[PDB]
Amino acid sequence: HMSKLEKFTNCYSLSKTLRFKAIPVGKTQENIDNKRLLVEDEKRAEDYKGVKKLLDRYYLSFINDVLHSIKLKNLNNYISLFRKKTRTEKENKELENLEINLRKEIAKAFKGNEGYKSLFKKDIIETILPEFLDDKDEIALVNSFNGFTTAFTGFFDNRENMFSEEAKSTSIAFRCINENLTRYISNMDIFEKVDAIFDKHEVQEIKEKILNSDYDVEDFFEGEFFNFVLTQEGIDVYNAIIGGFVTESGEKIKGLNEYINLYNQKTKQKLPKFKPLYKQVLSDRESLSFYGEGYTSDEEVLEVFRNTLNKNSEIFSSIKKLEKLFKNFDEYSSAGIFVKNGPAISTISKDIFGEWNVIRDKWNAEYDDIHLVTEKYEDDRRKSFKKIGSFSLEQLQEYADADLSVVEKLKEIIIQKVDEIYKVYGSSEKLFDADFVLEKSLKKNDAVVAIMKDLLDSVKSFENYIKAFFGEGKETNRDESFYGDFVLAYDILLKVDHIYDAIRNYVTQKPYSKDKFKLYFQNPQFMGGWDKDKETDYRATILRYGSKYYLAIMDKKYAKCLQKIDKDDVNGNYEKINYKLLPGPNKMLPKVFFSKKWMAYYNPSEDIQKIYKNGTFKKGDMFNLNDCHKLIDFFKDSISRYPKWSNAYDFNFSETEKYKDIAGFYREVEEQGYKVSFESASKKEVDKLVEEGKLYMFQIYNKDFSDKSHGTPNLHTMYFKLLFDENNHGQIRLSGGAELFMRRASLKKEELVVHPANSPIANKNPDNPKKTTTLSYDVYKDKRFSEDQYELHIPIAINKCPKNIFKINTEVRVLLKHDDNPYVIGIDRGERNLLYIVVVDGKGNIVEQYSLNEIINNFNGIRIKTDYHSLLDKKEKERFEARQNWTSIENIKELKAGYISQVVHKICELVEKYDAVIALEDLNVKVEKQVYQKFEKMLIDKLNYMVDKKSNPCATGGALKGYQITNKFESFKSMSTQNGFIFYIPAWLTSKIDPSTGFVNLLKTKYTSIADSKKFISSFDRIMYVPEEDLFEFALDYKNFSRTDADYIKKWKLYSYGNRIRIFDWEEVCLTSAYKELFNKYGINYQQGDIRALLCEQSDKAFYSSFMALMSLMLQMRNSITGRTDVDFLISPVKNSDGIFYDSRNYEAQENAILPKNADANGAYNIARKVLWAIGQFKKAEDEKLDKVKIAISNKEWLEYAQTSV
RNA sequence: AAUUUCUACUAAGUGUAGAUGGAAAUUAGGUGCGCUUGGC
DNA sequence: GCCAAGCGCACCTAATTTCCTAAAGGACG
DNA sequence: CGTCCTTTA
Ligand SMILES: [Mg+2]
Ligand SMILES: [Mg+2]
Ligand code: NA
Ligand code: NA
Ligand code: NA
Repeated sequence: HMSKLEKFTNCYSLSKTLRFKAIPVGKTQENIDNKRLLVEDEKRAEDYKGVKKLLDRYYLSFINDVLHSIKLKNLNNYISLFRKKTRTEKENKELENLEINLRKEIAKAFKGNEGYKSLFKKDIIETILPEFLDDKDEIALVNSFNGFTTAFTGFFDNRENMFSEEAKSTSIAFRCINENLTRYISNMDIFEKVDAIFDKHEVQEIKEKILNSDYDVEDFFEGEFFNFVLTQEGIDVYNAIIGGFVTESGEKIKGLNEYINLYNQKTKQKLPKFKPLYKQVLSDRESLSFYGEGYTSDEEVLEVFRNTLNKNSEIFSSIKKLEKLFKNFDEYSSAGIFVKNGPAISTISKDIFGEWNVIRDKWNAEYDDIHLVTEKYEDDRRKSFKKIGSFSLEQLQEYADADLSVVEKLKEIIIQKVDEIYKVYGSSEKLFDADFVLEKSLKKNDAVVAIMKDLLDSVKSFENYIKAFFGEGKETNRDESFYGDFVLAYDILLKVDHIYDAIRNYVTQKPYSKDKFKLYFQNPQFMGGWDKDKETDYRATILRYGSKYYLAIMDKKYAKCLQKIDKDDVNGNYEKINYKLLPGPNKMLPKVFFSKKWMAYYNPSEDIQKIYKNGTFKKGDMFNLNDCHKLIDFFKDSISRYPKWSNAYDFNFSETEKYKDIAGFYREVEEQGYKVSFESASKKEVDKLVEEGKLYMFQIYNKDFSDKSHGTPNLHTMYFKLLFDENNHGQIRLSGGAELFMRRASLKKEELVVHPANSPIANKNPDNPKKTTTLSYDVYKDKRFSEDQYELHIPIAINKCPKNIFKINTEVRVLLKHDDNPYVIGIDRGERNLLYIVVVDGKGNIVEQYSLNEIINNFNGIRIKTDYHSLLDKKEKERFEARQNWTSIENIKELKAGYISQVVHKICELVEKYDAVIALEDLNVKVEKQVYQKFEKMLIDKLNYMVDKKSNPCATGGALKGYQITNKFESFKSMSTQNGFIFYIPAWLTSKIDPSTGFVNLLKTKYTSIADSKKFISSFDRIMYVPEEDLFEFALDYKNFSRTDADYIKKWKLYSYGNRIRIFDWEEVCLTSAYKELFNKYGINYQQGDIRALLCEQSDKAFYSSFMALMSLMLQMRNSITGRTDVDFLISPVKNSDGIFYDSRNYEAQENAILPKNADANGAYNIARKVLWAIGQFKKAEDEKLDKVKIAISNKEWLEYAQTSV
């Protein structure tokens, strides 16, 4: 037979972009320089972005006029049905209609206005925007695009999107109804649960400062009020209710979420918080919070820094004022110096005793002396402690051990902090002195920011320690000889708060960086397309000479200069492209044949018009197959009379009777409405056109076109050549919409790292036995960015006319059903491994297993191993430390992309080698360490058109016949748990499971009560010591425990076998010995057969807490250390059918292993097996019902699968 | 350490291997730090 | 030491939309 | 009436 892969070619179409360098040839550059086309094009890009901004001012005005005047009708019905918890399938459809009607309501409000049509035509530039604007300069900018408004076509599409009624991400209607109305209704539910919590005063504060006293806070949680929140102005008010704002004085006014969090933290509860609404499309309103003016120049920051933080500055004297205050502590009453309860006490507690909570513990101990252990008790103790407003230093002294003195320690600390400020000055006298001027800009001067930040840091650290000694403020007996002075020095120390923020907010800006700009050559529709009839209008074509391809651009004054070039019958010739496209027959045939021009020459019958004007062919409620054939016949005869087409594409249509619908005919026109060929044109004469500057010529270039290129080309190079290859029968088409850019040089060449000619360069690969390379030319780092570069972007279309049309998912289920031995590739996001791969066959035998932390490659017999796990971790640390240091933050997305491109390649190779399907975790780690989402996207992308560059283009899986084994990637939003060959399955207990028996830990073993522990110990069939094995044995029937019904075997004998890694820091624990130590601590005769009743007689709560913890470690099969690839073992407390305990460390040691080599490998293995279970589920089902099989294995089903396979 | 671009390279000497859907628009997320009020 | 709710500033990242056109139509000299 | 920009399906 064939493979399953073989059936997945020519399934659906997609577009890609091929990118190239464009290299000016001959006098092209000089002529561009003389005519000044690049300064023209660079300025146009600046002005173009300016007109878009002005256009947006109008659109936002138009959006607000409409939205401010809209009352949504379907509103109460929608909200009522949206909540109702017993929605039948009828009611779900009903709710869907009201959601549509609400979006239609908004969209019609926009599209209703007069001249809504005019918003996306030249009228808005030439007329409407000039009237709306006032500034004579802004007007002149808009007016400079008269005769160039075609250049805004795409921007106008971007703007129309905003007014779509569709449930689409860029639509205002979508943002109002699908997102903000959904969040608003969710908040109404939250408001009814949470309402009891807010006191009258808190509610009135928001009403007064947030609402202006014009509404009640309850208003914004009633349905009828949603209209208020359709505009940004309203959203901002709503979100202030939720989140509060910062006043002009800096006071943080609290919103509802703050009050919910405080209530939760006060009462140990978990009330839900409100979701804020998203922004309205195209708005930009000021924050309702006040933030002070920030510095703006390298000069001003240096001024503020030297002014306010020099030794003569006041801030400095307050520090010494405060050090003298503490140094003479004994001249002040320690009964009158107060540390406010809260974070100040936490700080002083750590500073003096080593931990934040020591003072609370000493206070709790004294409370216990009077009142002493219920939860009632601890909660009363907490409430009594939280009532205390502050602690005196004298009181603090009574908590100190006999040897420690509290007031001496405070002196010692403040001494240590002022010293550290001096240490930092010792490196900063240079930045301060009058002579100093700076070399590089602060945003790029690392050495000067580190001086500033280290001094700023040392002052902040002193400030926060000082703040602890303020107290509550209103204590009665507080020493004012200390506090009058303290408050004076502290209040000027606070000056550093605005300085610190303002300096940080400036110095951490990335410096500006210019972007490339589009070139138009004075054509508002430049290079829009390649049809020969349009060459004059677009003024751009493609030429070929030998292996080399060229972009040819006709100067505006010489639009016809190329057409006039005949073939040279003797000398050399360029091959000029001859390109014909009939684009989109479903729009192009109506367009011309029902036009004023054509209906003149050739009148359709009144019947044809009526069939078309009413849509009797569209395959809808009014579909009429006889009418569809009559219309097709009119197009056909119109086509024979339209020479521009019938001559270009000698059409060959099926007889009309054979068409089932109008698309059946349109697909024939579309498949034949495309031809590419070459004519000859005199090289001498074409080159003279470039000489005289009537033609501009660029070589279409990447490194594979170099005469020194001799290896496998890039895939994209192959795509580009195949566009013009005779063996390409339409699988890859050249598309319109090409664009040309100028990217100005961004590096200076004399500042690039150079490896000089004739001097040996070190090779970096340690496996490369050739330690050195010596070249006869210079090699420059990032050379390409040290010159101006043209780049050409060329869209292409792949499988424009697909023929293998079927539901991809269904075909996969059908092929698997009838496959004797299907291979699954299990892929797991592990703890110690970015990705882990295990391949299984149809019977679940492991065929390959390895980590993808490192990528292996081999070329010319040379191995290269790239440790990407290490590279990414290095990069994450550089980014983390740069954020904390105010230094440059390096990119990581390219490194993840480069890593994942290697992963994807390896998986495509596994898919092709083993004809295999792919099993993934159905996600429904820490964000910067994450890699899996990018890996999904790039893998799905590749499987939309999967090519092996090594294959012949025309072979299955070659560049003309790519495999399409995932559905066309529209969005993550629209994905199910199957995307062709990729199955997403529940990850539940795929890693934390014994692969050799299926045993899983279903016990709750976190310590709770002494009687709970008794119950837990009593539920085991027996506990005993096994002397012949030196093991403790725990016989259990799962049916005697809560939360158990998922397990299938039920009866297990757990043994204290082996070691475990305890985490808390980490330490190795030997179970049997730890048990023995525990029982011996308490005089338990653990040899006394069944020790169960003996264990329950213990009364010390510390026995049971220690016992439950040992039980936990025993059921902890997964044992790993953070930062250790090599300590990730899986060990079972259960014996298999032959008396053996599964230890992954047995398998990690062997080259090929029957069972998982570690816990992350175990995850990939069982993810794969959950898909094997689903393949077995397709087999039980009949073909016509295959797309109804639930591929998600239930928990109980998995425990039975995993415990029975073995 | 060269690139349409990216990642790893030097790969036998102006490059090697793999990947690469671009443009525009909208919007969201995350990290870090400061401040406010709180919890452990 | 860690953390929550909220505000602010700086930075980097990424999801989801649209187009990937020749020819009719017309404003303009 | 030719050319160049805009609008259409
Ligand atoms: Mg190559
Ligand atoms: Mg590099
Ligand atoms: Na796309
Ligand atoms: Na944001
Ligand atoms: Na943040």
